[PDB]
Amino acid sequence: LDLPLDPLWEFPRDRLVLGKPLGEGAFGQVVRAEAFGMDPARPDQASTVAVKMLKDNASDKDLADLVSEMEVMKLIGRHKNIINLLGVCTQEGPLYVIVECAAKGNLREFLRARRPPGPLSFPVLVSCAYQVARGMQYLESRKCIHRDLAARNVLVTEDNVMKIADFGLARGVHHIDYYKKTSNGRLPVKWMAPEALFDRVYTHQSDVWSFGILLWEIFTLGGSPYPGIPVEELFSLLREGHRMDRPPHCPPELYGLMRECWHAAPSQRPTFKQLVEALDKVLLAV
Ligand SMILES: Cc1ccc(C(=O)Nc2ccc(CN3CCN(C)CC3)c(C(F)(F)F)c2)cc1C#Cc1cnc2cccnn12
Repeated sequence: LDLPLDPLWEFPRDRLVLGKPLGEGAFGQVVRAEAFGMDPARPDQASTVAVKMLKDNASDKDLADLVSEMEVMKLIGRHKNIINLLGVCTQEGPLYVIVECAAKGNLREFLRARRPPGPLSFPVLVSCAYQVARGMQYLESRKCIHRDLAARNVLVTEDNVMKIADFGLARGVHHIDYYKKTSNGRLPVKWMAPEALFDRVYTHQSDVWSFGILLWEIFTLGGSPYPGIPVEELFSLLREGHRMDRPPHCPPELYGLMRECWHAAPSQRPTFKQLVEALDKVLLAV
């Protein structure tokens, strides 16, 4: 190891107390940790953080993936609705990528655990939707494309604030593998815009399509999209302009939003800037 030292981002690893694993990724692993003095004004002050390090039985490509990921994260910048990079540990030990801890975990499982027999009110549901749209609007302003916007990649803090993250996906040979079923049985192709799935074209508008799927997940309280459609059957359905039906207890105002995001033509889909405005109008009204 001979990784460069960026004092701006560098944090002493001895100021980290590692704890509870939060999840195994495809090249890294996220663990919960206590950090001391993340704020140099309060150097003995504890704070809860999440640390990404290399997975067990890791190769040289995995290290390059975690390094490239670290380099991208340094440029993302700070915004209330995107995961915030706090520091890194690159010197005299294993490579650590530190971000803020979102105490309530990923949005999919946050929603799934809070299904009524209720903890989730409709205006809190709109807020989750609005917050994710706000984060995405920031990403697009920084010319950043997500490629895999889903509820499972959005995190929930103790205060129910949404933070866009990116944990997946497995690599194929030369490109990302969207077809591989995740550990949690998720099929990533179900969030893919037609131009991303059929033409390998990724824009902010393809992320808009993905947002429409994420919206469906919020308003089904963590439902899996196209509830019983194998991925082979899904392709014809999409080509032929068929879209998911309005869910059991989803207001038309929000289902209409999903439909705008799923317009076959990327140019006829709204922008994240227009989605923030329409979700703010719904949130204010409710
Ligand atoms: C430790 C850690 C490290 C990294 C990341 C991470 O998400 N990195 C990230 C990488 C890239 C991108 C953007 N790209 C997308 C692809 N794209 C093609 C290029 C740009 C983004 C994004 F947020 F901007 F989207 C984030 C999250 C965590 C976490 C955590 C955490 C906190 N609480 C909990 C609780 C349970 C589980 N985890 N956890």
